[PDB]
Amino acid sequence: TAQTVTGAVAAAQLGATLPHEHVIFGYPGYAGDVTLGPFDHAAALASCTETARALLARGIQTVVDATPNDCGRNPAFLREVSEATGLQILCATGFYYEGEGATTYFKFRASLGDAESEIYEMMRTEVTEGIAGTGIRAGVIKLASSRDAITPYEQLFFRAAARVQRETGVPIITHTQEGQQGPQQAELLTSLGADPARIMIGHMDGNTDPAYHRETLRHGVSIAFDRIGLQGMVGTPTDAERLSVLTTLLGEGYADRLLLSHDSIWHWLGRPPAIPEAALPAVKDWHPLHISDDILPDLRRRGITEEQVGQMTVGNPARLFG
Amino acid sequence: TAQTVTGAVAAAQLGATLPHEHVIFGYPGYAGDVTLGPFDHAAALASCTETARALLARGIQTVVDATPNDCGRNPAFLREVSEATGLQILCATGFYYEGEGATTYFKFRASLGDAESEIYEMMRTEVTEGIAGTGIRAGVIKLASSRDAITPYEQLFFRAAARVQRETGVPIITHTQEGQQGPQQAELLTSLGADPARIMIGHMDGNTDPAYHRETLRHGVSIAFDRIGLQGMVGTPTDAERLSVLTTLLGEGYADRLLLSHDSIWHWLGRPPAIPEAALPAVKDWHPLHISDDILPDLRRRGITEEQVGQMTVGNPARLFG
Ligand SMILES: [Zn+2]
Ligand SMILES: [Zn+2]
Ligand SMILES: [Zn+2]
Ligand SMILES: [Zn+2]
Repeated sequence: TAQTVTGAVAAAQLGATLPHEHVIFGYPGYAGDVTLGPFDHAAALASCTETARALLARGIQTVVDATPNDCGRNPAFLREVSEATGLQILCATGFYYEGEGATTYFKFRASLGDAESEIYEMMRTEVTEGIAGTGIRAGVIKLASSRDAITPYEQLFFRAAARVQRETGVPIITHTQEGQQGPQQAELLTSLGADPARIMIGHMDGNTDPAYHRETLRHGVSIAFDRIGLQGMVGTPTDAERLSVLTTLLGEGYADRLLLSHDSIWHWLGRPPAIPEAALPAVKDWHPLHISDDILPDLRRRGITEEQVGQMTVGNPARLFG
Repeated sequence: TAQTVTGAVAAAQLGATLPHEHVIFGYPGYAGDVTLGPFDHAAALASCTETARALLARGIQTVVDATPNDCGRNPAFLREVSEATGLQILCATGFYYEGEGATTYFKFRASLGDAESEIYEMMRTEVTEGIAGTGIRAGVIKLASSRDAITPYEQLFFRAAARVQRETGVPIITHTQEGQQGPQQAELLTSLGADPARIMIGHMDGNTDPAYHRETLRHGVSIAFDRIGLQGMVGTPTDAERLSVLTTLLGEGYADRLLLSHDSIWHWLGRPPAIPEAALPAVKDWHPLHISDDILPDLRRRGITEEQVGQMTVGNPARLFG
């Protein structure tokens, strides 16, 4: 049973799923720019429902919204987008990595007490009871680490998460910064007793060395090439490079542990970002319709079977989030 | 004319003022802990109005709320507390220092464009038009720097502020981290054309070397001993030490450029902080009634005249914020 923003749905009902996307997203601090960067709800609702309908048209029935608690997460809004289109959306519980999250609060709590237990309580409540007194439960726990290490701050969340996972069985999806720490996250979470069949190490497409992936897959966890379409930003590689590594892994029988997504942001919070035309190519295909329209057909063209595509897009998510 | 959350008030109406306090405050990230750390509005309103009334009983008619945009600032709430008690409250516009603020957003904007102009637009609008479409205007601009330097991130705000100051005349109050950068802030703001008679370098009581203060006062700016009562936390000195430096400066005729406050937080956002009894003495007198009840009477006992006390508590704020 997967927990979505509109209630629990049987794993069989999940269908084709995009395991890591962002309906709305805001970098910490966006709320302080509310005067000139307010949230136009009607505009957002219209834009997001349109994208939701575009996904449903492509066979995608479920989206896992990976937005951390400190990056604009809004379950009520997600629920609104879901009830208006029929698109199933799971939301998360967790904080972003130390490098970009709103870290002051829990760094403070950690100095005056047991932040881990507090973080554990938050996650447990949001997963089993609800978020902000809305009854909307998180369907996944979101974890994130920095590029050079899983910082002590971040480890507070990893430890709390592993515990909620053991006692709830809820799935865990993560963020790896600039193609590193995938093996470490997997090692850390599994050593803490977390179920490797309910863990998805994200942004693994950020590294182009298959050895890095296999070394992460060794832990039994699933890995996600979830920034397909984002070619150039934040150090990411090109899709050509992503598919090269992905086909190699598929050729080594890893289909059952590979997932695909875009890490797209349907509607930004704060003032709309100014995209310099020099970065236009890098974000050209960075939208939720890219995998369906270009990627899957391309994989088939290069030899990937329909069974493997079904495995990555339906089989894997049904098991990981169902 | 001073701009408060309930409208403009003549400088003569300001009266005894606490130039740096926090009705509500939350460390960035507190919003992500909304499930277990929600804002109990009625409780907050009751507690804050009670403190407001306690201040009015002591002759204090005005409070300058220094809460940055990214630390829980809520003008509507402040307005509510003001209309319910008659206590005049000015609110601010600005972001916290890089060390503890929600810096991700504007650091991002600064990489894709001219963050300074954007920060300038925000401040200008909030000071001259209103905040979040409420009509409530900021009566002061809040600036903050780190301990080892005024970082490039922070300088974006200093530059934008100096510009709004020149064209609006609005006052500027600041945050200095761990007793440093006072001279630099004053130097920087004055070199940018900002009116030194409308600048108040805060947390100057964080340094116990009078040379440091005089060296800051050289710029014609006013300085605030605004953490009176906080003895031990975040590196702060004891009040005995604060008053030693303060009496020395008063003995050197600086009364017209010295202000007093507590940097208190009436109601915390997020889960109530857990105060280890070991820190009980350090925060014992860290509340808004400390200066009125213990400090001013003590100054008088040690030779400070009533004229000087009136200068610091009424004369100075009328000029700086009026
Ligand atoms: Zn991520
Ligand atoms: Zn993401
Ligand atoms: Zn401060
Ligand atoms: Zn303060």
